[PDB]
Amino acid sequence: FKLVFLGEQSVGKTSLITRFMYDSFDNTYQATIGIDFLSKTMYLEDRTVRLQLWDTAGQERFRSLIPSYIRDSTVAVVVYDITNLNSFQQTSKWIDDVRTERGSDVIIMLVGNKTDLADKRQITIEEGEQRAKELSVMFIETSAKTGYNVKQLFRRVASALLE
Ligand SMILES: Nc1nc2c(ncn2[C@@H]2O[C@H](COP(=O)(O)OP(=O)(O)O)[C@@H](O)[C@H]2O)c(=O)[nH]1
Ligand SMILES: [Mg+2]
Repeated sequence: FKLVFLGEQSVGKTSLITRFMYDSFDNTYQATIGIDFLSKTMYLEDRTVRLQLWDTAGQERFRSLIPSYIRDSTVAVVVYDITNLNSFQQTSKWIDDVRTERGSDVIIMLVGNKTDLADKRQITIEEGEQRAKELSVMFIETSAKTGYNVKQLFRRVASALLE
């Protein structure tokens, strides 16, 4: 169970990890490409599974190494920001990367984060669901700030691993 978070800078990759792990949320920045992995044991389907969470850098000068991390990861979490059109379009790039340096022997979860910022939404939930189905990957919308669906994200991907 190795989960790698991918997506453009500031979609909220770290916040989602931080939310799931310590159930907290900080609104300041963390330019991330440092101190690289977190672990946690979680309950599900009558058992326990320990997950390994990998946090990566979406902003450029640091995508030269990411490939390896993707290659030996069992789950790729591709995140975008529902209020940022560019972050959504770029998910094709990240998804392309995963399959290219990993085959089809992988589980991919597309995540539309920051649902709390409704008055700034640029991508509807239907458009996200439709894109996930067209590319044959999983989909879920979240909010690291409110905690919305954060646990459902991990339970679902974890469930996908056991199945
Ligand atoms: N409103 C809102 N802000 C968020 C959410 N998740 C992250 N952020 C904010 O977006 C900025 C970037 O988040 P960060 O986790 O560093 O993004 P990363 O670069 O993808 O890891 C920070 O200022 C966060 O506080 C969310 O669900 N809702
Ligand atoms: Mg980060």
